[PDB]
Amino acid sequence: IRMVPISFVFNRFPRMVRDLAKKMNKEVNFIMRGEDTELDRTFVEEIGEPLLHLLRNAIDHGIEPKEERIAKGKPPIGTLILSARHEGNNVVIEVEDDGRGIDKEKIIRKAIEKGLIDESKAATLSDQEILNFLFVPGFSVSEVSGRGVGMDVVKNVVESLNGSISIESEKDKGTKVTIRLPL
Ligand SMILES: CC1(C)C=C(CSSP(=O)(O)OP(=O)(O)OC[C@H]2O[C@@H](n3cnc4c(N)ncnc43)[C@H](O)[C@@H]2O)C(C)(C)N1O
Repeated sequence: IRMVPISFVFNRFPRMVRDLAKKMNKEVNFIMRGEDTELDRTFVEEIGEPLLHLLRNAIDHGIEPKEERIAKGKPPIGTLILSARHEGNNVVIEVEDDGRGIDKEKIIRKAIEKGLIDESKAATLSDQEILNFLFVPGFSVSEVSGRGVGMDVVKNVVESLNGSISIESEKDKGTKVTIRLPL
């Protein structure tokens, strides 16, 4: 069991982010931090596709268009950060964007409609719990893209390796997703 820098995976994404950024007419700023931290050849190879998902949404859905984005006083060029820091005995990766932000009450209104939870205990769940509703399958008939990137696939890889994904978000201030990994 042999460890190689997290550079191996991270370095692939910039080309993609640029690619994906250009498809939806959005200019983005991509920052990668902590490339030197190291994980086992296994742990690195798995997370790429999971990480790739989290990046895409930020460009795709996280970062606003210039005209609407320029209005709020935030700089016109959105910023996307992928970082890995070696803290303690756990390896944590984070992806953050200065984006629209996930509207937490939209997730709460979806859990009630679909019966995941009833409304009167909505007060029970914590903000941290609300976004976990992004992890139920099919939270997202006539038409079906035979090809589908789901959020859970990520939750799984993380859960696969004894690891915990998390989502923190603040409407119109941005969202950040975090992946803690052991050893
Ligand atoms: C109606 C909608 C959106 C659904 C589609 C199919 S949906 S399949 P999908 O894989 O896209 O669904 P996701 O499992 O990706 O969840 C995406 C859900 O989470 C939140 N969200 C996740 N990351 C976020 C981020 N960085 N910034 C802000 N919001 C984020 C989003 O507001 C969204 O509501 C298509 C593309 C046709 N379409 O126009």
